[PDB]
Amino acid sequence: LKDRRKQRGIRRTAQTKKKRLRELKNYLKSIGYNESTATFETVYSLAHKRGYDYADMPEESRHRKEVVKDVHKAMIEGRATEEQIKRVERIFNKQYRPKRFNNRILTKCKVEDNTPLRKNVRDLLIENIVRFFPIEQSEKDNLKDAVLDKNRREEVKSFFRKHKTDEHIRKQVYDIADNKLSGRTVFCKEHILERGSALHDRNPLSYKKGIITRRFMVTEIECGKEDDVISETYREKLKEAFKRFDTKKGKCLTDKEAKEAGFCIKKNELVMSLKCSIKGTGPGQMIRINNNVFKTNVHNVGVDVYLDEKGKKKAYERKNPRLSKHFIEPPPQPNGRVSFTLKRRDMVTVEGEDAIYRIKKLGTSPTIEAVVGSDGKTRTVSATKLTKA
RNA sequence: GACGCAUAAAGAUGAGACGCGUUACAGUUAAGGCUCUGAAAAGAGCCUUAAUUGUAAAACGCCUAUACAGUGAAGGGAUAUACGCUUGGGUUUGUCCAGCCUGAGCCUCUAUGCCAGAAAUGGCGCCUUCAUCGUGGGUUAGGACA
DNA sequence: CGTTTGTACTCCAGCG
DNA sequence: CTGGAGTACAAACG
DNA sequence: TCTCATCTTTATGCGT
Repeated sequence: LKDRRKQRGIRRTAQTKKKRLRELKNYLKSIGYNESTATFETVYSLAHKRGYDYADMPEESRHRKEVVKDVHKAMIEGRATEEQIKRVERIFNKQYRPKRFNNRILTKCKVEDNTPLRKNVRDLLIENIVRFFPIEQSEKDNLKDAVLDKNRREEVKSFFRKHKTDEHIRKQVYDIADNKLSGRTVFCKEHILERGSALHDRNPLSYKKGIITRRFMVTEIECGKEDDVISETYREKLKEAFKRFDTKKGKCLTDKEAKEAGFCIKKNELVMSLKCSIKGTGPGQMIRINNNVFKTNVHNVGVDVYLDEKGKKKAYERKNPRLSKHFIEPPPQPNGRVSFTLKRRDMVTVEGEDAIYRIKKLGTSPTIEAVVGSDGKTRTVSATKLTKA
């Protein structure tokens, strides 16, 4: 669930960024900085990289103080007033989704009929310790009051030197009194002492004039796969770079090897990225959502076998209903009427054979395994010759 | 031994951000190629590759306008609010979940931030209503039986 | 003899 | 890892 | 990468 959490975080971060840009745009247009002005362009471009602020910046990505200093420069040269600068800076520092962590995960008492955080019941946790000391109850209460009061620590040290308590007990007392007690207690206050689901791939591909391609950095192009590089000059340069540093097969050059091979360096000090042809894909796996073209591995949901007016079987792949509007290529246009439908992992048999197979990968001629007696080998049979068991 | 407490390490789950990468469109720069013009140097157009700048997209969908957000005013602010309790709802489907979001009523449990102040306290964040201005918001890349 | 299914083989997938 | 993709060669239906 | 919160398991003590 870690990767789904990361995708969810990327999605929500982008949504928050759309929220921040809209509010800034509305406010700047409300002042008089319409989108043609230089102040709108500068302040709006700075909002795409508003910086971090989780750590403090020393005295006089980027930190948010650097970004806000640039925003201050942009608005002062744009003749803005201090209230408008303050409101724009308020938009830069605004929190759009509420960060809620104080009371989220709750623990229930183990007794047969919510438990507090440990940091809120330090008195009870100290009372759990000092209740077993041999001294009287008035001294127990005085010790409990002295431990929790941060000024009376010397009295506690005097008590422990007097009564010769164990070092681990003194340790426990000071960690209950002082430390940041993360978590909740086992008991309440009355009882302390008593495969996959992704429709498409994450990186969009470029699909122009029938050619599927994408950009990869020079340090991401494996040695045996150099021929996918579209640029002739950089393909031969990368071939000579692989020949120079004795990369046999598999993984690529490192950062230092790529820089020493003479490749250009980008402004963020990464290596240049090359346009490469994408293998292992086809035009039938291409979907377009907004501007982006993606590969989908869930493009087929089943196989439909049709009987025409001549009584002859023909197989057509049933495409995914969730993606049918987004396929670039036209859908199947079957003649006649449907006879039967073959889903993935259905058990089938082959015309003229007695063995029982099951569909591993599907299509017009789906790929079938033997259920019993398969050595891991498979074979493809036309779906017109199959029938469901 | 069991249980509780404290410490430490590792892992998991949820939340919120900062960046890199990818893609689409537009601009700029460099290198190369093709074509036209010219007495020639070279001028111009198109294409490719790389770098660079800006803007936009990153589930499909479903639900929500009886919603969501901004601004201003007024009132409340521990005798309070909700991340809590009780009971519903959206995602949600063929059925059931998780996770997240959320309505109404409520304060038994749980939680309650930032700043100035030794402190009482105050001011913001927060809650409600009204006015005004807009069109926005939640959840979806995870499971189980079908 | 000319299409048309059918093996053999190789390649594909976001991350600090 | 699944659930495909393309390509080369080939053996089989019409 | 960073921040915030909780949970589980494994030790090592202490207490009943």
